[PDB]
Amino acid sequence: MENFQKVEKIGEGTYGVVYKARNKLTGEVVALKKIVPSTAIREISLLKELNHPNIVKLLDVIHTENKLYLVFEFLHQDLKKFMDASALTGIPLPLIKSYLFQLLQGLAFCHSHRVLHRDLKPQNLLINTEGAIKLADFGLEVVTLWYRAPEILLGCKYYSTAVDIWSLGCIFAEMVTRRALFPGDSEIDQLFRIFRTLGTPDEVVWPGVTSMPDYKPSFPKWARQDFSKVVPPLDEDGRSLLSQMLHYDPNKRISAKAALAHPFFQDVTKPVPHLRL
Repeated sequence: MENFQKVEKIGEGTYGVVYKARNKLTGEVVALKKIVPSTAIREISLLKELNHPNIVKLLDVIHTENKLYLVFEFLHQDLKKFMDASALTGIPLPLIKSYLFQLLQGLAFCHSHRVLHRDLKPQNLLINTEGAIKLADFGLEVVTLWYRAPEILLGCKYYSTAVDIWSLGCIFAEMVTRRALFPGDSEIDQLFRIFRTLGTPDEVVWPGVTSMPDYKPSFPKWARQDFSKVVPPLDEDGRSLLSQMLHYDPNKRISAKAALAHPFFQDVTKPVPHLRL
């Protein structure tokens, strides 16, 4: 830890502050996070071997003086900043497509190893100047509920990889319309916003939903709206994809691997974002 020189505070993560720093003898510029239970140590160690092009590289894990420091590769900025900056004209379609595709690649990889992200949002996606987008802050201030899957909000304790597909579909809709899809400010507000758009789920569309821990028979009964009203001007291929990523039943929700083969990605390319620097 006397090996690193803190250059600047670049963010406040879910677990600790994150700084841009320079490795004092070797010269690399890195992102340093300062977060210890043995379980945590073993879990984090297991994250060091989960390497993929669309997963922020965890370089080193320093367990010094009974505290934990994570050394990551350094990127350009988060997706939230980019979405905010592009808000007046919107992100070009080919770039939205590129980012979605790479995110499904990273999730297909995690999910094949039985690892879920669990908290996907624009705030933990990092981009670089070359057109890459990577998953960050996974496997470890009021936190956003906007991207949370319905089974989590209904009290399901053993949720699956499908919750990451839900969250990504929420991000996808927001990139296209330039507005949060379901901006709840409480768990019941989040649920009801989902219900008003997708219709109150019942035993027809989601077998077993009414048995879920926090499900209430008294929940208002809203009807489903069309996707043509939900994500205009998205084309039919994109809408067919998004609708499958937003199925209520987790066992019906498209998988990351199936998503990669959807026709929407037939003309996928890799454009360069219009960034800073």
